[PDB]
Amino acid sequence: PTLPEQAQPWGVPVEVESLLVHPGDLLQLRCRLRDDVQSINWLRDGVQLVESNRTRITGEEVEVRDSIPADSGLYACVTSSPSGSDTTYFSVNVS
Repeated sequence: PTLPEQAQPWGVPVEVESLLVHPGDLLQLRCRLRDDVQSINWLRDGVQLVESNRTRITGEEVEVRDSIPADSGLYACVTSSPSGSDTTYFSVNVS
């Protein structure tokens, strides 16, 4: 009842997806999901984040189809439930 790697095999201690995107393109960070976590927070840079304009942040994956200064930092994804937390580290950097 849990999908720990429902994206790619990139579960590493404080990393996940280190990718560079050019100025005006699509960049994405896909987390995991299970009958445990219900809220997926994408900590942009180094703190919780979930915007909209340019970035369509879904409780499972965050897709930014523009990669502006906005994707200059670490997008660590924290999937959580009232009593559990799992994290993946997507380094997303704008070129």
